[PDB]
Amino acid sequence: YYSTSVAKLIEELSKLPGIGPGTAQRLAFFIINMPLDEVRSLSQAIIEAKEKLRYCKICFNITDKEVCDICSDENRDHSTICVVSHPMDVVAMEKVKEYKGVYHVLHGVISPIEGVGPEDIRIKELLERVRDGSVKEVILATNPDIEGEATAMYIAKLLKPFGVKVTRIAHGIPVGGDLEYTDVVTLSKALEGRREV
Amino acid sequence: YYSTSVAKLIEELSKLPGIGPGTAQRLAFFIINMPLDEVRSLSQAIIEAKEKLRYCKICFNITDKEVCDICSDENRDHSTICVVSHPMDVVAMEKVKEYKGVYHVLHGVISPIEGVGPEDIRIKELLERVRDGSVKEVILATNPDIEGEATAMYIAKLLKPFGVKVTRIAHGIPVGGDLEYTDVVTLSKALEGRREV
Ligand SMILES: [Zn+2]
Ligand SMILES: [Zn+2]
Repeated sequence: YYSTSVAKLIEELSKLPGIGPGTAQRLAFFIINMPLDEVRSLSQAIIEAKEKLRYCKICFNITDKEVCDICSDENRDHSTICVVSHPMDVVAMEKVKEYKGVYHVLHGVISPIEGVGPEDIRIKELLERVRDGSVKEVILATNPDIEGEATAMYIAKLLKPFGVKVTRIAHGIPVGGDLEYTDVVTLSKALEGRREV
Repeated sequence: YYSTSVAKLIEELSKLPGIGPGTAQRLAFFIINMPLDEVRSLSQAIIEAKEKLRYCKICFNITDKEVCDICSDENRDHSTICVVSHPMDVVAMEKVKEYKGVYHVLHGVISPIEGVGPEDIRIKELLERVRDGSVKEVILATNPDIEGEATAMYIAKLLKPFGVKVTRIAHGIPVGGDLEYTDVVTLSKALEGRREV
């Protein structure tokens, strides 16, 4: 079949997302052909990322320290909080280079097979950050999904009673998109949200 | 090479957009194999569409009559005009099923190799429709292009001095899009345009 070990690697690698049995092989071999120092590194890396991983006690983003890097920054507005459902969403948001607020990851909002060793949702703490802080606005940056919606709504409900300006990220036509082509839904929301001048 | 006629058809067909030399052949043969009545139809069709074509004297959309079907409808708000740069944009807009205004195609806004037998731009008439009508709003439904912009702007300028509410179609994240994935620009506009609650 396959050298019992090489067999093994293929299995591990295949368990990965988007990594199919074919591309699995190609990689097993590259790896195996790689230089033992290079190989070690790929290996330390994979394991140390798992144990070291931790979740900011302030915003619940992924990070390696007790409190995340954004949070403990100082050069950033801790009075605008950008709400988000999944930690990658921050890395998306964060390549914007023109946002200066902090964030809040609601976790178990996306709870597919969640609670993986104890992954639970964080709405309560979002409130207490607002209920007990001095927050100006709360930007909901969640999916135009029918799932991204209803979060945006719900949460706008829990926050409305406070003094905060709750706002949602804009839905419509992507920069460099063509309405000639766009989805009707899309372009249908694109209508609903037309803004003066 | 190719039966001189079959040769010919391939040439004509290839002149078409997105129709490449290979797919050209496949079609030539299907066609040629098609039933002479079916073939005639494809043929009448192609030519009659060209001559019959005409441009609504009211909104400058493509149509076969002297004035377009929307325009002469009655069941539609002729006081909301949806501005657009290219007649397909209307067919996009029009599958929305929740717009009840009329439109205006600015033509030579998209003037690539325009003036094809006399295709010229229609901004002036957009004004006179407003300057001499009773129009409530003017929805600019143009591309998040850097080209779609500047139209939206310019035209909002020409109309501002009137009483009209000028509004632009919304830019951001497509319905069923994922900001985890979206373009930075996109998602960067998606920020700029955040709307309360
Ligand atoms: Zn943090
Ligand atoms: Zn018309």
